[PDB]
Amino acid sequence: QTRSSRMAGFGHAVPARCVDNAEIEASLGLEAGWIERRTGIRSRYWAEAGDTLSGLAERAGRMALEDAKINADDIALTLLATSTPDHLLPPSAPLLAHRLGLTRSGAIDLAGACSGFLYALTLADGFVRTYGRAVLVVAANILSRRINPAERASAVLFADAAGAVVLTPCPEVKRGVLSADLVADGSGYDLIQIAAGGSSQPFSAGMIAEDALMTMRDGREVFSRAVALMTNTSQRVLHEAELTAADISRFVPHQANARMSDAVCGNLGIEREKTVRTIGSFGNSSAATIPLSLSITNAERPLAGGETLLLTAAGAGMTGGAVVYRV
Amino acid sequence: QTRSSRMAGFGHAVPARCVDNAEIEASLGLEAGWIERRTGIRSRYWAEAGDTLSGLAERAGRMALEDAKINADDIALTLLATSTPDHLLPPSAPLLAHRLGLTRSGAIDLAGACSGFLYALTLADGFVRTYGRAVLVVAANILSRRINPAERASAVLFADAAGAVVLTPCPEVKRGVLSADLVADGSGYDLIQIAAGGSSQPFSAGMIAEDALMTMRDGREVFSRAVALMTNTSQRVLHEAELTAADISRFVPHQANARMSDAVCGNLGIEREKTVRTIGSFGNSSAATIPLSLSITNAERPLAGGETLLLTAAGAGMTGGAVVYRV
Ligand SMILES: CC(C)(COP(=O)(O)OP(=O)(O)OC[C@H]1O[C@@H](n2cnc3c(N)ncnc32)[C@H](O)[C@@H]1OP(=O)(O)O)[C@@H](O)C(=O)NCCC(=O)NCCS
Ligand SMILES: CC(C)(COP(=O)(O)OP(=O)(O)OC[C@H]1O[C@@H](n2cnc3c(N)ncnc32)[C@H](O)[C@@H]1OP(=O)(O)O)[C@@H](O)C(=O)NCCC(=O)NCCS
Repeated sequence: QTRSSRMAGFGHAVPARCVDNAEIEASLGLEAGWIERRTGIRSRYWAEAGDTLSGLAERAGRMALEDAKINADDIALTLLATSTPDHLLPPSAPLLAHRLGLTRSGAIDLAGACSGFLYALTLADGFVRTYGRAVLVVAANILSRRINPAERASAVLFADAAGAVVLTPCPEVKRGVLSADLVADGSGYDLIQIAAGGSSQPFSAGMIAEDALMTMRDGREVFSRAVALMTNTSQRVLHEAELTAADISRFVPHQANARMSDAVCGNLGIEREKTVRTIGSFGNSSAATIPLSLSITNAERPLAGGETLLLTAAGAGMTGGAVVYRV
Repeated sequence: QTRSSRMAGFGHAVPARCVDNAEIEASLGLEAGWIERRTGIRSRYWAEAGDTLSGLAERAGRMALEDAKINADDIALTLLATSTPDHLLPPSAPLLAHRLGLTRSGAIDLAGACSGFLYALTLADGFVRTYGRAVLVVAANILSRRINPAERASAVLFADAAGAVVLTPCPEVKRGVLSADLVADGSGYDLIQIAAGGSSQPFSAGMIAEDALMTMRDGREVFSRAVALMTNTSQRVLHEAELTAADISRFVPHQANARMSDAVCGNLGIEREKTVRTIGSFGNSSAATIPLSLSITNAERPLAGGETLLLTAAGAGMTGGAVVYRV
């Protein structure tokens, strides 16, 4: 009797430190307006001393739970898509569920850079539909602690945020997730990478500091690959839902880079004016950007029944995905 | 038309270094037979220098694909449950799918300690039944590079392995995953932990080497909490599937500790003779244990149609789960 899922509540959260382009442009010896011109970012939020991923996730999640007016017993599963868990062990999701008082909820972390939220959304939808119970989906990242301040290509982009969606079970068809496409291309695995800390190079006393920090080895190759993945996944979820770009009420791409957002919009023939854009104030927080944008646009104009959303993302891996969701 | 998933193929792999109890006992200044008395482990496999998580996972994955006689184009999604990815970024799953030639497969890492494979299995079953496409589920860990060699409670248990299962879409009902129950208990989050490395304490020059390695802070408390979670999840999936333990053909618990496996069997009324037990040769490899045991038990005696499998695990988090699968 459950045939679909709906986004019943939305939330998002950022740390308090607001970091303008001008502060970063000073550190990197760049003139004024350099960052905004090349990325569309004007400011971003960065975590401060102590700030935890789970505490950030918790605030977005609590906001989404309260928005859904759902009792906390109703959450059967908590999916936390993150690249930056509190600890390498255990995963952060069980602590997130505990801090939200979700006493009947399972919990697991998903590592998909971003593409993590779209993967988590798709699998959560399949859970909601298979078991007929609600799932909380949170995406959150503290990328600021992974930024190599000397690497301009990354230092000007990445930001910290959390977004959350509550998925509840629905009895009716031809709504909810109409189509979904999840791709991966490991030929680009080394383009966005942290050298040290996995099992391939465990962290050791006296290792090179920067080996713990993100690097983007070829910013232009990544741009081209990411645009192709978001374009191609979007085109085929549209084809599978039997829609065109003209039927999408709101386009919510991963907020990698405004120039990249524009490129995808062009490739798909989607007006700039239908595209949710939050990178300007929140930067690129990887898997958090799409649920943060959904929280933002829903606050600005509540999502109305019959609206169709197109969500797409691409990330390190490489990974990519798209989802057509109908309110 | 798809109404269930079937485990169409199995695989497992381990590294080449065999570590007898005697070598670790000497290390810890322990009398002979100490480890086997208390854990039932006789030996375990550890990684050698240059071995990689993704390479280990690939060997298990390929054995599972070949056992399934499945064309690589059919794999639409690769789920890698690991705590020990090659790199902190990107996830290891896209590389694994790339090295296995799965050119149509998405890919994402799940981090669930363990419980990771049972979460992976549950969500993949939802994917299979929702989209009608095959999924490769791998669980793999190289815990040895995270072992604190001085900590007796963890150094004698943990091991390296990979296990893999090909889930294919099946038209018929009343088989496959009959019930699943996924739980989390974050009040025990600190019991099994790595201090440094996540976003809470990022890795730094000059930091205490110890902080990069696992610690189990209260083994007795872990033992009780994990036994309870495996017992309680197992009872409720049996109740949901309207089966008794006597209907279960093979019981396949997470291989944490033979004494813990004995305690769960004892609570549930399950014969030692029905329990798959691989911990004696393969140790505790977290999420890899259950699919490794499934591949072992299937090699010894092919899973026959009609057989009913009870799977259960608990882990750091706390996390836990149970699955009833009918062949
Ligand atoms: C566009 C992108 C490169 C972002 O980085 P960026 O803001 O452009 O930063 P860059 O320094 O690389 O931009 C190019 C700049 O370097 C300069 N530059 C680089 N190589 C140069 C060269 N060989 N000669 C001259 N100038 C060069 C460019 O000309 C330009 O600076 P300048 O005009 O002042 O000389 C892109 O990779 C991106 O946005 N990726 C998204 C991050 C991510 O992973 N998101 C997840 C989804 S993809
Ligand atoms: C059983 C468990 C405690 C670890 O295994 P273990 O080898 O039995 O751990 P211990 O070393 O504490 O066993 C008792 C021993 O510790 C010794 N010990 C520990 N602290 C001691 C102390 N303060 N004083 C005296 N002895 C002490 C006991 O005397 C006994 O040692 P001895 O027989 O040589 O004298 C348990 O935590 C476990 O196995 N957990 C599973 C691992 C896991 O996380 N699996 C994933 C699913 S949970």
